[PDB]
Amino acid sequence: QISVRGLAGVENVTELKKNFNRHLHFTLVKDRNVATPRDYYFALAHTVRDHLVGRWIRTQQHYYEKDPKRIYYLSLEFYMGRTLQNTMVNLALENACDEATYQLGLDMEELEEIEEDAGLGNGGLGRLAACFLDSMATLGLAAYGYGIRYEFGIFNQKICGGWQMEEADDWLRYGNPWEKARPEFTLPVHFYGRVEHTSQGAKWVDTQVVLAMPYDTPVPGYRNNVVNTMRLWSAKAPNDFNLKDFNVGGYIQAVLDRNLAENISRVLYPNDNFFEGKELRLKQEYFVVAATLQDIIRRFKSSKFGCRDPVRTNFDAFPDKVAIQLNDTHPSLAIPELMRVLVDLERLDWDKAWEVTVKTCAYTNHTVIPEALERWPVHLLETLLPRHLQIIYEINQRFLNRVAAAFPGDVDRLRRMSLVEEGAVKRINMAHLCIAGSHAVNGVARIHSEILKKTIFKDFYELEPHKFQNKTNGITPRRWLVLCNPGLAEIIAERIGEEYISDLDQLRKLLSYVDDEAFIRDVAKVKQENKLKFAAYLEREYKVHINPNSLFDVQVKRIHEYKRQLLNCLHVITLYNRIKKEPNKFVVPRTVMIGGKAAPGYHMAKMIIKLITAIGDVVNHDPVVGDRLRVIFLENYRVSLAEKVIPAADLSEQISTAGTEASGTGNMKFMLNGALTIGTMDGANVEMAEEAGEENFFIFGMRVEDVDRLDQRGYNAQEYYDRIPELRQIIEQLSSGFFSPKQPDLFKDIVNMLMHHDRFKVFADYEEYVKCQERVSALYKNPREWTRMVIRNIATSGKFSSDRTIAQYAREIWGVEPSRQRLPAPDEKIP
Amino acid sequence: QISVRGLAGVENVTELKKNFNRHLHFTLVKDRNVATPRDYYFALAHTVRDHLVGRWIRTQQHYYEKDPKRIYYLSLEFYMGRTLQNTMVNLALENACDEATYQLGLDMEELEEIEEDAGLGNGGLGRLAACFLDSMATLGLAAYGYGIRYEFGIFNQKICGGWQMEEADDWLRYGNPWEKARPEFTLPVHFYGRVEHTSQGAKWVDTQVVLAMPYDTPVPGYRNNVVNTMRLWSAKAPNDFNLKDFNVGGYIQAVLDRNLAENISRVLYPNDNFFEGKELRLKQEYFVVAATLQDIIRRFKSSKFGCRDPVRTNFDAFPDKVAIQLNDTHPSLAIPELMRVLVDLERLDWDKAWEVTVKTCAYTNHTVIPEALERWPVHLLETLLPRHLQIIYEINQRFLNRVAAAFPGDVDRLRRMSLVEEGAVKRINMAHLCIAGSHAVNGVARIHSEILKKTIFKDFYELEPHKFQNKTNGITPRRWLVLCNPGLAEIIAERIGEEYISDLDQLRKLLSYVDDEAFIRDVAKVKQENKLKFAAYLEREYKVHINPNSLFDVQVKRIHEYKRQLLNCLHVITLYNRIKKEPNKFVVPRTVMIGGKAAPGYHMAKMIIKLITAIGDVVNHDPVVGDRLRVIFLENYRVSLAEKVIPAADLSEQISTAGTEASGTGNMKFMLNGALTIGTMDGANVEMAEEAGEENFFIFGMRVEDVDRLDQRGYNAQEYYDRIPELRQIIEQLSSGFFSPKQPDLFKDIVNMLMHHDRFKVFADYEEYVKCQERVSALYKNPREWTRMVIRNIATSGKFSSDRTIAQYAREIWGVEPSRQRLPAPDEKIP
Ligand SMILES: *Cc1c(COP(=O)(O)O)cnc(C)c1O
Ligand SMILES: *Cc1c(COP(=O)(O)O)cnc(C)c1O
Ligand SMILES: OC[C@H]1O[C@H](O)[C@H](O)[C@@H](O)[C@@H]1O
Ligand SMILES: OC[C@H]1O[C@H](O)[C@H](O)[C@@H](O)[C@@H]1O
Repeated sequence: QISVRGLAGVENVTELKKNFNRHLHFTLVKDRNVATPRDYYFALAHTVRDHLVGRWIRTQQHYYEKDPKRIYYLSLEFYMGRTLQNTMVNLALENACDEATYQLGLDMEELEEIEEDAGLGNGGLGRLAACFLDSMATLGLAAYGYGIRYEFGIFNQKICGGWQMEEADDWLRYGNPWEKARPEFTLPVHFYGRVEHTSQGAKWVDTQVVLAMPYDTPVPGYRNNVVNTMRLWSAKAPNDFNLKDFNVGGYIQAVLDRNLAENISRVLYPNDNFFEGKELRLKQEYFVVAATLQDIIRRFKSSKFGCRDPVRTNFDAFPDKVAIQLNDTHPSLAIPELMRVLVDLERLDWDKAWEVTVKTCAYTNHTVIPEALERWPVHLLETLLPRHLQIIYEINQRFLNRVAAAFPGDVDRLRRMSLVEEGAVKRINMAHLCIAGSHAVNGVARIHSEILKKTIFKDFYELEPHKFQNKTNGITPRRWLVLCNPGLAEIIAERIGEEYISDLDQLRKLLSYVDDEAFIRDVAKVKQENKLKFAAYLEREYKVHINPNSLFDVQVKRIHEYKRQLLNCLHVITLYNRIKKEPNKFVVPRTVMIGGKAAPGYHMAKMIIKLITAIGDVVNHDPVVGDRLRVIFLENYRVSLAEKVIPAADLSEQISTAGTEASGTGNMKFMLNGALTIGTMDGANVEMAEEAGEENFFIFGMRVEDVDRLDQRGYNAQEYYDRIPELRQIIEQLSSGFFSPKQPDLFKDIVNMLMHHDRFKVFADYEEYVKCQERVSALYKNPREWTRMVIRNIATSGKFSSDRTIAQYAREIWGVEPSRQRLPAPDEKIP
Repeated sequence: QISVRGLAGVENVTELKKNFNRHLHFTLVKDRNVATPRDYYFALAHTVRDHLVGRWIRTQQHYYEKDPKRIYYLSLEFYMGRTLQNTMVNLALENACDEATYQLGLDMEELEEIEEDAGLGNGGLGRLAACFLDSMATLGLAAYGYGIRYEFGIFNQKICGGWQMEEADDWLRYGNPWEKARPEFTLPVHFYGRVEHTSQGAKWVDTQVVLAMPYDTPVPGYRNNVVNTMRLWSAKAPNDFNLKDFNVGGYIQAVLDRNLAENISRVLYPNDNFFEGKELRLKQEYFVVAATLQDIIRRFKSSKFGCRDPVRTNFDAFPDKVAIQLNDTHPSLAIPELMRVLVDLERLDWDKAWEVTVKTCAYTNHTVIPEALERWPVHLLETLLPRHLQIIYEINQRFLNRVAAAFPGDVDRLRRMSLVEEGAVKRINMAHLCIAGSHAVNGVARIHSEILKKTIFKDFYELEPHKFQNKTNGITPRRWLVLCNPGLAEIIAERIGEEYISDLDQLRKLLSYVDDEAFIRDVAKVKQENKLKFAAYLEREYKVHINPNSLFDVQVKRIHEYKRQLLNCLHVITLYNRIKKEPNKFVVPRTVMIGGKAAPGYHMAKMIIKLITAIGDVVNHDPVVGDRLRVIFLENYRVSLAEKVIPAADLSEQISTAGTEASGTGNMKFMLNGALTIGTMDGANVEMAEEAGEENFFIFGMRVEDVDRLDQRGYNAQEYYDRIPELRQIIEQLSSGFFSPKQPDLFKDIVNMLMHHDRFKVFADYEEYVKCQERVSALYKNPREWTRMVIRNIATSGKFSSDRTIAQYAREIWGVEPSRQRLPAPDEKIP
């Protein structure tokens, strides 16, 4: 018994070894004597991909025969991570491949580490899209992920001298065994041009043509023979005009300029919760909307309609056949674009086309911070997409009339609700477009959904209350438990069975073992084993040593002023300062691991990375501290690293100023993997504590009320500085170079900011946070009672499955029903 | 009996059908109901490539075990054409695949047409390299083709309004089933930088790094189980400095600028026999030399030396293990580069390193016209490659001293021989570098080799006569007979057997059937069948009809003033004019097909294409002419088209001014495919007539003597215009717009040129050429005697095999022996 990673059966280990050898010779064109671990990794990736082309082809032909309502998940990000082990888990192949490669004399685990991550996402939003795709295929939905196939994903972070160095992520350098290019299905996307109003229609004329080429990646559900499709577009120059617009320039130059159109899919924008109004971003945005909508209408034009039905292309049933989800406002151009095709090209009247558009679209909002909001300058939309600016002015014109009629005489409302913002440069507010042209708008945790209805989209909720919904986020139990933490899934599965992997509410049944002494030791034992293995990985891939017997205090997520890595930093310096003061007083030892990426242009986030490494230089070399405290910055945090750190954490840091994190999902990953949370009543932390009970959680701080009371009052940090000696001491340590000796003024920007422009009021939660941290160390010191609380969190985390989330989107926004029904085998077949 | 395209055996047609179906499902991820002809083409290309990975792997391990002298053929061009049928011919797979796909219900021939050509060549030089690679693998040589993997090959030509329109050749748009990327083996190439002279060596410091990534394509020999390798390099940005040279620009821009380094392999230069001194061409040139030489020295450092031998890396045996052939001066930077590594990096003294360099390198010259010669400006070499300019000045310094010592006091010689040319801008003459640093220099036909020794490299021949050699070009009997013309190879094979495919001298034995009446009808019958099939292809892919019963008069090659498409044009207008004069007088009917590509910037060549289409507009629409004369411009001439036209020709036009075409190979292709040649005593036409006897050939014109007598005299075209009424009439037809009605002055440049600056003296051969053409029509009118002459040409064409050429390079330049010895099977094997 290795774990329940499937049967390592006799006819099938022999099958896998035969095919491994076919692909090393025939695919890789290598022989055993010059094959490296990477060639071995590829022979395995190809052998495993062979088991899902069967199911893929019959899942796709199936939706064609039966023709269900189809769900299009449009996102500019998909943060997939590595795909070999996930595919093995979902096909029940993991133990047979483990035995087979072991027989070939190889370590599967060594080979798995060779796979480069698909890092086509920034953080939270992109990873929600990967967890969503997994759950839509597990629930049997005829669902399609649609996005851009970026050839450079999020940069790989290097720390040089304590500073982040960004370098290009050439994830495709060696190939991608999982995608299937589909150049047969390329589609044109148009840019610039102008509009001729001619007799029976506006026409978009004189456009530049970029071609969008598909690449399909299979999305397997968990053990049900459904393999859905993630289609990702590549930009390609036409070979005509990008060459045959003639009369001198140069032939070589005309060919070399082809990579002007192909730059559109070259690199992801590295910004998490921050809007950059660059023209290339808008081009990326129109490009995935333009091409996706052609693929969508094509499938509807076949359906059972391009056969018969009423016979007239009656777009009336388009909403009963199509649901498109907008993942944030990044694909909001899908609303004027679907209006353009229907009015200009299919020739429907405005009001029929508008009824159809709003009934098929729906919008997920992901943040309330204002700098994250997309507000595109009109002179940009004007130049680039002139017909869509006209459709946005007419949507706007008609929406505000509906507002006028309902709130008569309320003239500030009208200017407030406008999709057009006057000012310095006029802008189009993409979030207002999405509520006007969607039938459902949702937030991503119950508090955030309430804050949208009460603050940011209040006027919109008073006008159309029925659109506003909530759908709390989730995580997939398959990568985020079964795959990163097989030890924990075994000891759970020993007691309650394996049906919980697709029914996570069943973890409630673990609550009757909260006093079972074998289970308490087992739960404690795997956390000890994970702590040992990450501690080893650390000296392997990156180190100068840690202590597995300390509390592993970890905060890993994007670096942001609202997620508050500086509040954690202030806490760490307190601990150091107190044991410099009382050296021979025992304290619970901690390894505090802080990791994440800062966007290239966010100078404060880049300075926060420099402060964490500077605290670590001092703390990790004090001889009086010894092993009692280490501070480690976790380099190049990404999906595959999160699969390693989150099993080995004891304490989860979820420290954002109440009202700023819309949900968070890092927090959920840590709850089913046996970590306890210290956190504010923010995002989904509220529903997590409500699920485990506030006594099984360490909440501190200001709630949203208190944040607004303080803002009515006026936040003044000098008051905190004046009343708290310990906090006072830290700041003057920063301000004199204790932490930056050669360069004493280095941290003047963090100090100036914290003292004078702290938007997320870090000092207001400092006392309650160090006092809360005093209570978790007290519980760590009582192992039996830490593990019984941990068992309260694991057992109560199944609400937070993305299968719960997807079944509610499916039921209350998409109008389709989940099915955990196994599709009729893979079995062979050629027709 | 289909033809002798191999056995369509029982266990093997079932084998091929099984594998076709495996790849359509598993590789293509398609099912029979949505698979197009292209998906079918790919299932076949993958099934056939599976039969040569076995042989490839054992051919490569073999040279490793036995370790022979290895031949590196360095060329900036490889004009490969399509590779499926060729591979099928060489593996004896053609009939089994024909039966197998027929059983699957498909037409192999329809699928073969779907393959896009690998057009990584311009014409003559690049196609010689593809014919050379075929013959080196058929003769069992441990040989490597080395070049640039261009992603845009030679442009696809469109005629719009009679004008050439150039468009990009995206030959990889759909994939290439034949290459195998080898990113594991990438190598750095350095650019710009500077030289520090430091204590014990010059060092090239501060360089930009481009990475060269290999892609290997298999080269199968004819039926012998040898599969050699064509390695082709791709340019790739490093992800460090092309990003981590820091302090503002932009992160997105730094990633988008990666395609500055990757532009180096983006597009072939479309110039045939013309030098453009562009910096990107030099970068292309240093890049294939830099990376190839690293791969070469690596293999020598293992050999049996990196095991033992004397034990010291004694580069003395480097010439006994390495031979590199330079295909024209385009890889001449291989001589200062191999000196740089040996002196600077391996630290040999100058004179030992120079002895080794000259003993391993050899240079093929391909043309005597001066504008084709590479003469790179010193300020270019200075900037880009500063260490190599220093090595070229020291090679030069020492070479001219050897010249001084041998020709004492001859000071004009010294300036004449110099690798450095003073003048307006100093330049480095790349051809003089190649003779100074090569042990053999050869030309490509016996006259051209003599003209090199007598005119262009006379000083160099007086100094070192032993270097100058001749190696007349050849064509491969496999694509150029067995593959384009299976009908002709069958009727030959019926009489004399199949050993001639690798022993083409055996075609002499056909001479005893010159009076066999069955053979005369058969030879005539396949030419009739080919004429019928190209005439059909014409209305299929491109037309408004031709007559298969006319003489197919075809001139297909690059458009150039020296290859003289205008002399053919003058001839065509004469024929038209004479039958406008005597309408009811019978003449032998002709379809004259002129095709080829003009380089983008060669305005006269582009105007010659416009004149041929304008003659065709008039001639093809005269009702008095009827079918007696049609003029057709053959669009987008390339390798796969040449495989179609050359079997269907009756008359081969090889009309270049004596002394300008160094060899020609189009002429050889036409001699083994049953076409008669009208031609001047130029290039290899001389050795062809000498092989078939001048009575079996239609030679006309000025010989080289006469060209030089006329140049001593002074060529004056007005004299020709004054004495020949028929030629006079044509010119004034051009000069008044008979051929360009709306735009009468359109052809003033061709007339002005012909009259005043004709470098290739088109009018001097006009009388003798129309008079020679009068005699071929007279023989066409006597079918039995045309076919008996045709049989004199086929039977005597085996000198012109590239296997004869390669066995003489091999013996008299490379020092290795051919072997037609079948390598021990494909048979399976895993070690
Ligand atoms: C889940 C995940 C995130 C989201 O974490 P939060 O705490 O919600 O900000 C970001 N990055 C990675 C690699 C993740 O796996
Ligand atoms: C062989 C070949 C050439 C060379 O023809 P020449 O008559 O020697 O100039 C050029 N183009 C193609 C496509 C060829 O096959
Ligand atoms: O919705 C997925 C994630 O999107 C964004 O990253 C939000 O900041 C985060 O709170 C949320 O959980
Ligand atoms: O050597 C191959 C060919 O190279 C060049 O194209 C020459 O012009 C031609 O005469 C020769 O046959």
